[PDB]
Amino acid sequence: TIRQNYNETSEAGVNKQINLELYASYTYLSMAFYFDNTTVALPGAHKYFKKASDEEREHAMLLMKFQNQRGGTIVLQDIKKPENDSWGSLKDAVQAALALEKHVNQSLLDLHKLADSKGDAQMCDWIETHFLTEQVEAIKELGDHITQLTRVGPGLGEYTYDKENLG
Amino acid sequence: TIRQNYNETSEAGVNKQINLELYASYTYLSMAFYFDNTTVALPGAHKYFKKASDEEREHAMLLMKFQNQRGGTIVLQDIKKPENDSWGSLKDAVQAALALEKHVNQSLLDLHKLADSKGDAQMCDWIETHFLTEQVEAIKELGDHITQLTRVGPGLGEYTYDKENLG
Amino acid sequence: TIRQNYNETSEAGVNKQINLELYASYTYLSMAFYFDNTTVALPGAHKYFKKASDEEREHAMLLMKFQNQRGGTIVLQDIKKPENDSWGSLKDAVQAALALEKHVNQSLLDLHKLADSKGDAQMCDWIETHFLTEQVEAIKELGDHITQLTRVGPGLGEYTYDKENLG
Amino acid sequence: TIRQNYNETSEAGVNKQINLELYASYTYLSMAFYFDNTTVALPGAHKYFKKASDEEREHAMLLMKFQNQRGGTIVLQDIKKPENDSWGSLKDAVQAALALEKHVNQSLLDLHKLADSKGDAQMCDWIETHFLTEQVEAIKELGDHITQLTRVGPGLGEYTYDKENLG
Amino acid sequence: TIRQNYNETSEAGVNKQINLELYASYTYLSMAFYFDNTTVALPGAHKYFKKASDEEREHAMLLMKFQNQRGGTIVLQDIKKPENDSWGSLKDAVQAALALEKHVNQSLLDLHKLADSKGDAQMCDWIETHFLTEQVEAIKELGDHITQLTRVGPGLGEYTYDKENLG
Amino acid sequence: TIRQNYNETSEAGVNKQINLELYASYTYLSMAFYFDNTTVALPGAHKYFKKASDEEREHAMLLMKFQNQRGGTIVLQDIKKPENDSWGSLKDAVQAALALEKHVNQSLLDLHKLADSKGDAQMCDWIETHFLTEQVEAIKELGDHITQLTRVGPGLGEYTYDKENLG
Amino acid sequence: TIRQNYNETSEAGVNKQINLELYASYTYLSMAFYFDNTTVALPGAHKYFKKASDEEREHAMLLMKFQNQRGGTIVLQDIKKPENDSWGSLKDAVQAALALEKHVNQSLLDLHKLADSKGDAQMCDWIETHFLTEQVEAIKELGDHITQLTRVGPGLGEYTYDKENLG
Repeated sequence: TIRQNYNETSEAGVNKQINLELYASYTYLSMAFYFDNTTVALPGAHKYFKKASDEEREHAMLLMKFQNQRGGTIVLQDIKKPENDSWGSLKDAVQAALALEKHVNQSLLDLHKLADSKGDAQMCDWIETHFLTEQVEAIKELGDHITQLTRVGPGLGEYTYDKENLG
Repeated sequence: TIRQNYNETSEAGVNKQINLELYASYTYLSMAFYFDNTTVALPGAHKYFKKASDEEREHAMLLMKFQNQRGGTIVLQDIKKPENDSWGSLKDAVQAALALEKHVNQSLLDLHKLADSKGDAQMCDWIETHFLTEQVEAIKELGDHITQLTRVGPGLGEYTYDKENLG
Repeated sequence: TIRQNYNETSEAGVNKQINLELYASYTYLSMAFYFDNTTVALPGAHKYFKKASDEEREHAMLLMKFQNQRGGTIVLQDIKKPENDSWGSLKDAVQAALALEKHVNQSLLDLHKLADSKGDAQMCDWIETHFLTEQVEAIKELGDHITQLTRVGPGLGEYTYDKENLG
Repeated sequence: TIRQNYNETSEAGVNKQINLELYASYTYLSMAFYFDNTTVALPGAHKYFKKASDEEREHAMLLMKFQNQRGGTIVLQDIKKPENDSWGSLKDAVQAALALEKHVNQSLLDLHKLADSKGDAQMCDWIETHFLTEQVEAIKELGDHITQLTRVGPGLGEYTYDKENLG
Repeated sequence: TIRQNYNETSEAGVNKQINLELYASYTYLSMAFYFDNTTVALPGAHKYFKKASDEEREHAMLLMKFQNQRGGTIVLQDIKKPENDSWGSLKDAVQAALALEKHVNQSLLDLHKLADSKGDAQMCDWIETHFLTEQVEAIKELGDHITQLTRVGPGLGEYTYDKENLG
Repeated sequence: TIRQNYNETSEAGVNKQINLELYASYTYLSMAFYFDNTTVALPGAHKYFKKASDEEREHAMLLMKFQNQRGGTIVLQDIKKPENDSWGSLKDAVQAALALEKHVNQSLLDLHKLADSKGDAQMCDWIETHFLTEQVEAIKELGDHITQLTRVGPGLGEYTYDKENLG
Repeated sequence: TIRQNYNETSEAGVNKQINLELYASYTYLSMAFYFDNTTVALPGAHKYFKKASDEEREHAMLLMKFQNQRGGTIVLQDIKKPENDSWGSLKDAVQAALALEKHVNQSLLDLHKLADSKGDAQMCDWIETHFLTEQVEAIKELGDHITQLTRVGPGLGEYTYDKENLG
């Protein structure tokens, strides 16, 4: 028996977070191959969102590893398909990415609060170490991308930011 | 318009195969982190099924690429959770993997037969090139693993085959 | 006598394909040096279409090699001059290239169907191996170029895509 | 006067933890040389617990350094002899190691909770940075070893795990 | 049970092809050591047909591997001795080699047609990948050797071609 | 909008800490060039406090970065001149440095307590990660320097400690 | 307007020479793959005439470049198929090559005389620099090959000269 100071509600919250990271991974996968579609043809955004999809899947696997380390049980659920089939302009897709990452961030802060209320000091620091600052940096980066995509405008500007920044 | 000799039924079959490969990826992820649970503790199988998950996700992404190359439209669906939460012995899990890969193979052979019925010579060769022989080799490897896992037996044999072969 | 399972209609079709690959080579040669003309002055497109002309000539020579390998007789015909003397905007030229490659692709699929109907298993696989997937990738690339050339627009955008992508 | 925001109960708790880490070091030293005894003769376990003894002495020294950093005073007490003179089977010893590390983990969580109740933000973070996650990983590793030692069984299994994993 | 979409007539055909490849290996071994005989003394042909014998044994082993991969059973038969004890001139032996490889090519095309009639897409592709184009190239090479051996003529020509081309 | 879980009082406290770190930077610059004055002439202390000034300016810039990352607004104020024009003995200056760093530490602990009262888990961890332990180590080092400067005494000792330790 | 001292008759003569060089390229391609036919089987001549084809295509492209550099307009015409389908002996083919190169040389000398009659000093030097001496050296080499092919004779000599000189 390795389980120690690990509440069953914290365990359920970790299972929930696993599914949300997988959901995010699959949303970015959808975004990546939308930009690979020949009617869209933005190869930098294809690469950028494919990497984001890999990173979110890494996040899901960090949480599954944590679930095992603390002596919980991983319980998987369906991965819901992304909210959209097509994602509009490059700026639209980055705006939807920012919305998703803020939603993931709120869920991580709720998970942290839950852990804190059960006195789970190791879990709180683990979430801070691997997630909370990473999420703040990702949100800042996407916000910067949105301001730049606004500045450069549609057409030539979108092509340029795709190739010179996202690629 | 890049689409040429690409049937709408073939396109839908590719979208079905994308979902099936993702389901396989998620089943192997489940298996991998089952073997990371402290009550199972088989690190070779954890590494082996984690790589199998990565490979099936690559398979899904090859099909997404092909969908775009031929001028179809990727349509994603929910990724259903794996059939089990826990996977029993190492032999049980390899047996479950064999059954899944044979299911995926029958799906690929049906997709090949469909593409052939619509005269899609490039699609047929593409499935042969990337999938049909890879699948036969995967099934042969899994069957060999099952025979070796039967030979070495439970207990010390399972530990040994996990570490010396799968890891 | 090396000839075996090689139908005389398949042989005629290979001679036809040789001439069409040479025709394509000469159309891309025309395109390349149109963009070298001082009133056009797009050096990236000059390079890009000169390479395409070399590649189509390589294709013609692969087919002549195949004709000899199977024991047929190469019969050459006039290479018709390209359809146009000048090719308009960079987007116009890439659109004409896409139209030509789809026409070449349809001819390759007809050649494959002909071979299949005569039971020429080696010829079918040879066409799949060297041509059918290459043609799908070339058609996808040109379609992507057209979407990007539309996105970036005339003037500065055309200059930029010429230098940063086609060059 | 460097002392700042450092409670004297926190300071007394750090002194208690120093003694517990030294007690753990000395328990693992006992175990290590039990496995070096000719009637036991498990060289992998000897090396593994010798390293564990070194690491626990490092932990004690980290806490002594921290006591000095915060302007407290180190106060040493007798290091109690280990609970047993001989440690049974390899599995028996890893089970006693797991019990000990859970006791040390509970002590660390109590020390953290004490620091938190006195508003010692830096001491809380220091315990998280150096101990809490290290302790969770050590406990998971020991649990995994117990599961594998059960799987391989006595005799040849014990010999094999000792040589191939612990050593 | 790894067997899937593998017809027992296909399996019996693979066993037949194994024996034919072994028969070809043994014919080329005969030829190779005929040219090593002191009354013949053509060292280039000795090396060339020894290599051909090795390659045909490799072909047999590829087919045995395939039989196992698809879940069939290898069934071996006597390897018949070669049709002749001595092989005449160098040109004579290359002519007999050409006749043999055309017979093997017809066997491979029949095996492919059989697999195709049972819907064995993977077996058809496997034969194309490993045999059909290799066989066309081997036949072209042998035909070219016969033409050059005719051109150089008997005596000094035979000596020269043996040393400079076959060797 | 990137701002999430970032309280306006926390934001104002970060602007206060930016100014305080800049004040510390400027105090250390004053000290550094006091020790460069020909009537003082302690080159080790000049180098030591110049680096301390660089480090506190880096601290201010880390907080400016954090303000932007969380979606706050940097608001700068006057940097007040240091408390003294001349700093007495080397021991006097290290004593003045210790008092300043303890003041900065109390400011950081108050900022941490404020962020904690508003549930800002990421800010709390960020202050722990970048400041709280760095501050404890800085205070410990300064206290040690003061004890050594007392031990070595004025005159030759001050010269020696300046050159051999601070420089 | 870059055009200067470039006569319209000279421009038309350059367009005529572009077509003639392309006709030569295609004649050499025909010859090259005649020698690759299994009933001819001379690999040195295949390589030699394939390179000659590449070189004449380079010649055409040099003239296209020159047309653009001087501010003319490239106008392409049909490339007539070669005069023969089969080229007889190796000596016959080199003899046909010599006659073609002398025809091309007379065309170049006529183009030079025309440029000279219009006072086009740069064009005259350009034809001298790139063509007139290259042509004399090509004709000398072909004449030497014909004398050597006469010396070595049919049969073994033709094989030897093909391999040792042309290849």
